[PDB]
Amino acid sequence: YSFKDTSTGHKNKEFVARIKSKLDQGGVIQDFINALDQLSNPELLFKDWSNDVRAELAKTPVNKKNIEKMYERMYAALGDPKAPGLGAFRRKFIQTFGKEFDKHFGKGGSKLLRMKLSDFNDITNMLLLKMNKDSKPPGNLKECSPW
Repeated sequence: YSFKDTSTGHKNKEFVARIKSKLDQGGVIQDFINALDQLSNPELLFKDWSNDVRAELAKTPVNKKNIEKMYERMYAALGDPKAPGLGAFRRKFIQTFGKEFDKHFGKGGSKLLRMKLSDFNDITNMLLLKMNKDSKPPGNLKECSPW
């Protein structure tokens, strides 16, 4: 939702606030929505937000807000220590993309500056290849998916 502080936006967002309070007692349906989000998306997760970033990078540098909103996806997915879901191959991928991410793609998060040129598809491709090869199917006995 994206509507303003108007006399209707006030009462409508107040109605949203009361229904939002009415449901998921203890945040357990949100725990399912999270657990199956964060685990279940294979290596191919990278390919998706990467070409989304590719499309969004053709925009003017004022798109830095959307750039950050796209970085935070993968960040909450991978970079955050003890990330929600605690995936098995998720752990493997974040372990394989720690300092490697810091070197190239995020600079600790400070890559947000360089939105002028869109060549980064090269880094995307070189990552995506080597993760496609020697990739692992999610473990046939699912016990490596703790939630």
